[PDB]
Amino acid sequence: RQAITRAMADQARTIRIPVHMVEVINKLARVQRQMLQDLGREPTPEELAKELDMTPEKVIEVQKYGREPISLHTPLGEDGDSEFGDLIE
DNA sequence: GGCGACCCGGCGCCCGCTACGGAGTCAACTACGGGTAGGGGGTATCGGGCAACGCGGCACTGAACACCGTTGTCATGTGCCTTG
Repeated sequence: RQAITRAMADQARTIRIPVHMVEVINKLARVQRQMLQDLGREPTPEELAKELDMTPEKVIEVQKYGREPISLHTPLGEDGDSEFGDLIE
């Protein structure tokens, strides 16, 4: 499990995330999932911040850092021929 | 045992442009240890603002000469009157 999780942290995401940011983001994600499961509603950012014990600015920071790129070579969907990489200047 | 079908894969394409919708995603943890990165603290080095001098144009110094220009000046020449 150690080797597998190290590999997932260090080689899964297109934009590399440090291992301890990786555990921070997965911790906040799983606990937020628990918040949704308990309260049955999207938790407010301040409540999440206190649950994580960090301040809201770190919450927003890791939330924004925990994304993944979208591929240009995808159909635009407006038309089959068109692709996303041919619409951004 | 090369022919033979047939079989199968395997591939290759599948009119033109504009113009025309949106979007966005399920499964660890903590301990250490370093190294860097930032913070303020303090310090040597470079840059911007004022006083003394030098010029430079012209300007005054007119003073001292020069340039016409003027009415000073005049010993010396025409015109009338008196006498040979």
